[PDB]
Amino acid sequence: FRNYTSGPLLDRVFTTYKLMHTHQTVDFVSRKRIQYGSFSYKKMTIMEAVGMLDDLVDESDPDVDFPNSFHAFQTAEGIRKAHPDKDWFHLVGLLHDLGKIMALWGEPQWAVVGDTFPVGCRPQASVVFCDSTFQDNPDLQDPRYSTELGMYQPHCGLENVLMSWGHDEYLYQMMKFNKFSLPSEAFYMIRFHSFYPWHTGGDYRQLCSQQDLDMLPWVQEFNKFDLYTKCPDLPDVESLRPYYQGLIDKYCPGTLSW
Ligand SMILES: O[C@H]1[C@H](O)[C@@H](O)[C@H](O)[C@@H](O)[C@H]1O
Ligand SMILES: [Fe+3]
Ligand SMILES: [Fe+3]
Ligand SMILES: [O-]
Repeated sequence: FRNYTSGPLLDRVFTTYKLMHTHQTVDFVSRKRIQYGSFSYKKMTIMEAVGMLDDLVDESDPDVDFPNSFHAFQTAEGIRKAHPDKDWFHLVGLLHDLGKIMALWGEPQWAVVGDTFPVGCRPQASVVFCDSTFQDNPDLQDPRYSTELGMYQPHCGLENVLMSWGHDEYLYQMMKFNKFSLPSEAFYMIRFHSFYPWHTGGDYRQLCSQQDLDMLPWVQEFNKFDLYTKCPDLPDVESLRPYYQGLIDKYCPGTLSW
């Protein structure tokens, strides 16, 4: 499945989980939201950004030791074959992990990729490596953040929660700034696709609004393709490019701000 008890990749993902749960604090996320929130680093098309990820392997992913750009196409393809009628959703597959361009810009990987969690409240039991990787996090020594709800009001809504910083929130905010013309569902899925304690573990319902609950099956449906299309046998990217460019032209055309 996705194996955190066995695997030939488990040490590197154990390091990045340990480093991520150590340094992802309320302060850190507040800093990074500003650092990236103006989308002033680069100008690029989707396929340019996709190609940039020809240069990136994920250290938090125990299912995968090849360029992450191949996984973009694999996820897109899996979705396209299961949901022929929803082209916007094919594209969400191609797009979802494009926020990882941040690791090519010198961000450490624990600050880019990986299962997300809410920062500013106590980590819940389904956070990977929760029992063993949070003891050097300064926020857990802070009474403002060490309780179940921490800085949050019950059922505030995930859109009102400060998530540990990485690819999902970067891309969510990117797509708003660039005004992608995808459905609300698309933005939501990308923004919370890493939030495994929530969509897979049964955790963080204290923070959920009814709207979040309603979105859960969409993110669970996205997640099964994100996860299970991961395979060493790679797509014919050159073959597929025209199809995806056609969707890019419809939903998020031209040079974009990153
Ligand atoms: O190792 C994976 C990879 O980093 C994904 O892009 C991320 O969304 C997943 O949550 C993580 O588990
Ligand atoms: Fe991801
Ligand atoms: Fe992914
Ligand atoms: O992902």
